[PDB]
Amino acid sequence: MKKISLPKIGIRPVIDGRRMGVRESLEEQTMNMAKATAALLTEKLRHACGAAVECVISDTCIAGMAEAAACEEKFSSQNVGLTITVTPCWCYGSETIDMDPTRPKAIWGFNGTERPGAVYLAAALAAHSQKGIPAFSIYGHDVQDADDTSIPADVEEKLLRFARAGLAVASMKGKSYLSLGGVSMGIAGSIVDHNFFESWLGMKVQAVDMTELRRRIDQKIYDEAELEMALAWADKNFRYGEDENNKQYQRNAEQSRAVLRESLLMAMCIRDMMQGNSKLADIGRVEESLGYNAIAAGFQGQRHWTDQYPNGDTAEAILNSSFDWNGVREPFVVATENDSLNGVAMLMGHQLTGTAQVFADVRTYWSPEAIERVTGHKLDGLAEHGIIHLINSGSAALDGSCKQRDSEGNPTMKPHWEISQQEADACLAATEWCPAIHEYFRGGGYSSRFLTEGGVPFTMTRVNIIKGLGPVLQIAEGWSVELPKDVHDILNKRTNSTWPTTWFAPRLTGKGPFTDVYSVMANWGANHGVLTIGHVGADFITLASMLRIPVCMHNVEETKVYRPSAWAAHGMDIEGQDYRACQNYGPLYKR
Amino acid sequence: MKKISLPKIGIRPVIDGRRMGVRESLEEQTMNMAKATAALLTEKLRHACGAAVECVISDTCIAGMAEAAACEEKFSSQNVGLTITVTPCWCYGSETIDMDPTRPKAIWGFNGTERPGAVYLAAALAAHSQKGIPAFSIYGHDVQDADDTSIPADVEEKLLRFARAGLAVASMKGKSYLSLGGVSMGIAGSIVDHNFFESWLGMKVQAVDMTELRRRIDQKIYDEAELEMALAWADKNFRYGEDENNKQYQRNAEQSRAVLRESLLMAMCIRDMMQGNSKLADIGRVEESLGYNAIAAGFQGQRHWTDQYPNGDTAEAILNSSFDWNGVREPFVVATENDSLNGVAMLMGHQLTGTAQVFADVRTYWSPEAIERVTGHKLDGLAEHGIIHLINSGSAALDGSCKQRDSEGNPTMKPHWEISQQEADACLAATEWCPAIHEYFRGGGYSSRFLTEGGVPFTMTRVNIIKGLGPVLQIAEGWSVELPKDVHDILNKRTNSTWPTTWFAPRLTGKGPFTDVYSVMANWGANHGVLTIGHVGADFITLASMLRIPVCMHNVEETKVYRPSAWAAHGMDIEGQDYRACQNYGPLYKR
Amino acid sequence: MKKISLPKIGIRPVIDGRRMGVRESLEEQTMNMAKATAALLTEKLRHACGAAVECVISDTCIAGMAEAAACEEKFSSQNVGLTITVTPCWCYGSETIDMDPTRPKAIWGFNGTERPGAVYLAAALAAHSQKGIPAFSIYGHDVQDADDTSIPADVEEKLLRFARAGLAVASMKGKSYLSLGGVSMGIAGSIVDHNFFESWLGMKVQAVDMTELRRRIDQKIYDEAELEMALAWADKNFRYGEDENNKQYQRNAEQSRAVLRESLLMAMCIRDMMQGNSKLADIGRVEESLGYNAIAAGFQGQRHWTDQYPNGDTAEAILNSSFDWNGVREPFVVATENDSLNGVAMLMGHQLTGTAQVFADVRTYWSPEAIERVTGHKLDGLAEHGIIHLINSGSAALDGSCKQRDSEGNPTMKPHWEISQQEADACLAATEWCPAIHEYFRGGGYSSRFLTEGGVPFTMTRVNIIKGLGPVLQIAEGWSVELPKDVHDILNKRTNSTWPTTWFAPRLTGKGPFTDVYSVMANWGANHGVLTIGHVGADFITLASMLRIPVCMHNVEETKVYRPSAWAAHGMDIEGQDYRACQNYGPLYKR
Ligand SMILES: C[C@H](O)[C@@H](O)[C@@H](O)[C@H](O)CO
Ligand SMILES: C[C@H](O)[C@@H](O)[C@@H](O)[C@H](O)CO
Ligand SMILES: C[C@H](O)[C@@H](O)[C@@H](O)[C@H](O)CO
Ligand SMILES: [Mn+2]
Ligand SMILES: [Mn+2]
Ligand SMILES: [Mn+2]
Repeated sequence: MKKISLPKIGIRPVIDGRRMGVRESLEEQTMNMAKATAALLTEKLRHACGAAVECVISDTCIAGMAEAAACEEKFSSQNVGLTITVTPCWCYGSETIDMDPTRPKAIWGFNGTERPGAVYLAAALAAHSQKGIPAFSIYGHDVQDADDTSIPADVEEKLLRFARAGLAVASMKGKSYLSLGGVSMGIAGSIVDHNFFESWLGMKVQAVDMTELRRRIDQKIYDEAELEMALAWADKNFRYGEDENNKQYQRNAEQSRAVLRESLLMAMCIRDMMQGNSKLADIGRVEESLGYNAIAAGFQGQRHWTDQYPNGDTAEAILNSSFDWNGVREPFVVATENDSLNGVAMLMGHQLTGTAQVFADVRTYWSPEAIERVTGHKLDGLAEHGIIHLINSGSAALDGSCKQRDSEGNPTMKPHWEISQQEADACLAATEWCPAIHEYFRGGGYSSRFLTEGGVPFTMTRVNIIKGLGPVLQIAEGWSVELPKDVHDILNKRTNSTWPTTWFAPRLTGKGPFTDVYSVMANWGANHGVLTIGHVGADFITLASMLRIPVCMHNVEETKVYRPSAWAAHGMDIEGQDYRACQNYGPLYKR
Repeated sequence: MKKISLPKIGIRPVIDGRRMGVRESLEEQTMNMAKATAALLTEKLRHACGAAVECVISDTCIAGMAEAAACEEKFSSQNVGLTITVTPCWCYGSETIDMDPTRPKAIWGFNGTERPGAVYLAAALAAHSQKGIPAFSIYGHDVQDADDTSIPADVEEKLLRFARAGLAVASMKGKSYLSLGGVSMGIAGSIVDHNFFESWLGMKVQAVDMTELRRRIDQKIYDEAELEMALAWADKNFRYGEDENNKQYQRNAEQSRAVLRESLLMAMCIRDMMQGNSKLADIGRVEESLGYNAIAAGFQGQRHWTDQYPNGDTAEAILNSSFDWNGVREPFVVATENDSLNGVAMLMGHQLTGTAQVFADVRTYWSPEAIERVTGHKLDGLAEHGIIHLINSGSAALDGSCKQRDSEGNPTMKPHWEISQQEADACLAATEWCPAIHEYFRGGGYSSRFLTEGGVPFTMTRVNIIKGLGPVLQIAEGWSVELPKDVHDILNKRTNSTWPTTWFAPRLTGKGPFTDVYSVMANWGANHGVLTIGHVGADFITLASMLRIPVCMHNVEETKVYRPSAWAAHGMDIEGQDYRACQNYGPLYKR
Repeated sequence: MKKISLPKIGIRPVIDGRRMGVRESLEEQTMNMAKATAALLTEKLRHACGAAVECVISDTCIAGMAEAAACEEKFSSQNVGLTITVTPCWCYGSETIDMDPTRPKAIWGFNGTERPGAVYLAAALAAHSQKGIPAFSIYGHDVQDADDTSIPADVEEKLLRFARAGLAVASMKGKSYLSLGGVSMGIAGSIVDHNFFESWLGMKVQAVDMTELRRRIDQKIYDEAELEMALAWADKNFRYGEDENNKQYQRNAEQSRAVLRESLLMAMCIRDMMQGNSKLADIGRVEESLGYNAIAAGFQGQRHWTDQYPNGDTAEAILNSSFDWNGVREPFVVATENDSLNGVAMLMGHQLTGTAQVFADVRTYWSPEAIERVTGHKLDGLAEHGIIHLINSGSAALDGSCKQRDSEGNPTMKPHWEISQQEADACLAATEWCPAIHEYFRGGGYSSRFLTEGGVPFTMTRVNIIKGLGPVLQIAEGWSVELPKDVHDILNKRTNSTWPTTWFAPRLTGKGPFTDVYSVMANWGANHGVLTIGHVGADFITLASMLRIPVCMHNVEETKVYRPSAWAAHGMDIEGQDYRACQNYGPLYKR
């Protein structure tokens, strides 16, 4: 009922089992290590929903099987989703490691001399790899004194990266993906793969035909009082763009209201379907009040719904935003055109950062030659080598305007718990609602148009399913760029002026698909992509290794790739070790 | 007889299915794109046999399954062996793609803004990869205006490279490889693998014992009128070399004329076996008149035939040349020593270029130190880093002399439809026929000795079968070099002066087998290679990807490798993605 | 009974089968090649046990299957473990190659022009790869005259590397690994994998509970005379160290003599268990006199034996050394803590070099910042980039002190047949025997403390078993460094002053795990490693390819990797070709 038993982090203090003074002289330091680790995690980490992260420590230090078993008994009743084993000394490898085959696991060995914790680390990892249960290694660079209790910056970074990814894995487990509708215009990702969700992500799929949304609307299976409040909020805050439809299709005020009204109801009903709504019990809809336990959803839309009813532009834009008529909240994950694979990339991004995700059509690659030819401007700066036009077909999280600001005053996208109502209103003020183009969307609709501020670091990702290989992940870190007004207008009126725009410039590496901007575009595996704030490729890489999804393309620095130590046994090559290891271990949950 | 149905190219114009003016406004531009594609292909391409290429266009634009089905019906009765789907707009991915699992497929999406054809391209490719039916991508670099009907250079290159390789694939399908004889001196490639031909190339294998050649000659199963003509031509044109059998094993008793007569008969009979000959019906040999429908053949020769009858040097040299007593014609593909794997490399080279192929023994690697020691000259130019001696054991297509000339006057090898009678005669004049060395070829024979002109770009290739892996392809682009007269003679007399020579220098890259000339030699997987005119490694790489044969070695620029888009999902590494993708998809026809 | 039929090298002179002059003119040169090869091998190689290597040559030259069969019959009764086929001419590929699927095979083709041996080489190799029985290629760089009988330096290097590795393979076949005890402190390598030994190495595993060692000691199942001699030798040569034990635990006089006496007995009994001892048969203990035919062993020790009896430090240090009370001898291979995987690395190293192997705990990585912080000295030279502290928990071959000297007077470790009594005594004089720390080793013991001289080239290796992948090899060439007297003391006192130390600096490459010293440590797959004298990575790589064990990490120059030619067919990439080939061929003996 909200806070539906969030996963916890289990900390396992391991120790030398022998006495005669040995174990007893190490007891305090070992538990301190465990307490220090828990303190750091609960302080620096938050679930994507906003809640604080809880850690569970073993009742005693673990020196053998009896103690390990006791710890396991404690953890399994506490819903721990990942573990971190810590130690400042030598311990008995296989008798003390966490044997659970599915939960993400890490081992931190104190780097000391009188305290040879790193020696255990190496021995424990060897046992993990020999037994087919990969684990992450956390080894600090510089030697620490036996009395030093601080956690080095390099160790802290790895602990946080491991836990952040680990939590993402644990949070998806058991949740549903709501497929509202089916295949949208033959888009591969909208042919929802039930097995992928179940085997790789540990999720379930709930399929619902779109006539169900029509039923909730027509039969008043919604909160009527909330509707009136949503309309008041729209009236007070919505800035409307110009209608670019052919004259015969332009709707008079009354009809335009009917579209706005229905559009807001769509947002309400979809949200209610995803997480349930107790108010529905008040109106005789107890079954419907339960929801589908969905942590992500997709709305087919075209062609069947949109050829007669308002499109999902408004609903998708609002639900994916960090706010609405009820104030700021955690953004939902709703994929347009029911593209579940983009939904998955969005889910991952959200679980890792707690921020709103931008759904985008990778529409055009603008070479510097093409820019010059159509606008006369000889482009420079981040856009010097080409630019990719990212515009979703009508919706995008309003947070995407990048009107929020960080400590230093820079444009950014932040976790909902750091967004002020002022920033929420600013994002709404930077958005214009434009009527949907009638020939494509016969039932009408309202698109969210904004222009993302330039100079913002972004990470573009996409998951694709390749028959005979399985799922693969693509990553491209880059920046949004700002084009001079005149140039932006030429390009914008030539493409789709009523849709949200983000001009993207990927960081080039000079090798492979990152030789130039054209290659990044040419090697993208679908027509959609997801934008997550910042340069979080390293996080996506760690998360993918936990799920055994090969990263077929990325521009992240080799030194920043952090995966279970077993990957290294599969080769020195960052790509080869990945394809070999993933094929070896396979999906986390089955087959 | 001849022109036995050549494969056609199917062009599929795909379009957005919705009306209200949308589809009707895109119809003309879409069909124009199809027509422009057909025009370009029929104009720039020719079948290796010289015939023009025919394209079949769908009767209507394809927007969904009903239309896709109608198109398929039309194509299947027209013998189309490869398709190219073209479009200037968004279309419904899985409802419009070519589902045929075996034919090569490509998609060309117009790179426009009001015309988002590339958006469809990316979506359709994603569906191809999700459904395990890989397709090639044709995406132009620069944005074009909606009214622009020209085909950019970069788009034209990809279209031609795809079509050229796809035609090669479609042309081999259904044809036979004629194994005349069996294993020649334990040479691996002469242990003909029937499964390889059937599963990978879609061909059949016809084995014929060599006693059948003896029968055709002894029982006069050939055109007597034609033999008279061949002899006349030989007498009139053959320049003879000095005999070298220590003034003992020579033919002063006129067995020389008998050998010549038999050698030409071998050429006639082998040819008749390959494609048939209606004249044989006139003399009662109707079964023999049919031929074996062979598109390539191998003649065992040693040891069993050559220990008593004239060797195959003359027949092989003539058959592989672009001319004979009947004028210029398409060269045949006849592998010496029945090395079917070299025959396959030759087949590929011929189907891709329409030119004669040079069969060669990779005989000696000459290091610059070795050259200086034996001749005194410190070599420079292309030969500066070492040189490889390529000499087949007595035969080579006379075109190999490089006496033909291109527009700019450079020495070259051309498709038979561009070879003039003058050029054919010039090639014959550059060749000297030398008597076979008795101790090796007891039945006698005549070798074709010529020296290939220096500075000509060549591509050396070889196909090998690795148990546990399957077939692999090796490519090495380089140039023929010209050695100063004093040097050539020292090396030539020291090796095999009566055999055709080609001094080869491979382009070095500094990495792998291409670190130095010695490594190129050391990593070649057999004692034979095939030389194809020009630097056509890129075409061989595209063709190999269509047949799923891994390229284990090559020196082609990374930017020039063009394969189905699915390959990228298997990795950014050019080699790793190949081995992984080939193992995934497997042979095209079975298992 | 000693000299238990050492494997022999078979030399196969191959030749053109045709008479009438050909074969007869080549007979003498071909056999000379065979004789020259045998002469070189027997002169430059020695079995690790000290014996000279014997070569068996075929009775006649091999030109076909009848002769090949005859040769095989002769070889199989002579215990040949590897073959080298030599030839100066063209021969009949598949009819002449060695078809044995398990023995290491090489082919040396003379690089001449009148003598086209290289042409046969390439053909034979192609047959080997097509038939799934990989073979090594020996092709010289520079062309030789037909009358030249010398073996070039580059050819010599490849012949020796192949033979040395091949002998190692043949020597392990059929021998046992003695597991004295079971798992030691949960260490993965001590959970002995019977299948690994049987399938990959072709060895057997003999398990013996440690109570058996207790029984031999208590029931006097050993040579009483010898013990008297061992004690005399110890009394006269052992230099003792400061007792670091807490005073209440310091044992003195009587007890100390008892610990020494038992420690030496452990060495004797373990040795007797490995190779048998006839003297035991004299005393009526016949079953025990046989031994277990063990070529390598591991002693569990902790926790169960050491919690009550003297530890294995002294036994392990003596047995792994090249000398003891009986003079210099071949060192034994005894793994501490029964770490069989380190035992295997030691076995390989010893079989390849014939020298003593150093067992080590990869204890600490000292970054330059860490060094500076704790000692004040800013470091340069080999130690400039960081250093790795290698210290085994109490024992190490005394040879490890590097008190032996080579021709040039440099510190080194030599094959026992080159070690003089003077050097043996020098190593013992550089060692101090220190009492074991009571809380860890309650039964007592004596550790061998010495400091390895700096500037000596070393090769650190490790074998690990990765579930789902199989065994993998790790290599890291580097040098031991010498730290200034003041710095060494700070670090040594801070760690474990009573244990043998080796400061190691790995050669950096700038790529992968060899970017910096930290990465070398962080990517080591266990807490143990083996040190072999010199830079023998190339030998380890060749040996591994013969056993199909992928090398997951190494810093050897790409030009020095020598593997069967079939590896190249699996790719140009040194790593990718390896994983692909190893997966293809699998273990040498089964499954
Ligand atoms: C309006 C078009 O149908 C639009 O919906 C498509 O371009 C859509 O983005 C497919 O991804
Ligand atoms: C004359 C020799 O037998 C010659 O035929 C061989 O070298 C042949 O080239 C094998 O490839
Ligand atoms: C004394 C310790 O138990 C010591 O034996 C361990 O560090 C051992 O080296 C494990 O590898
Ligand atoms: Mn879209
Ligand atoms: Mn040949
Ligand atoms: Mn140890």
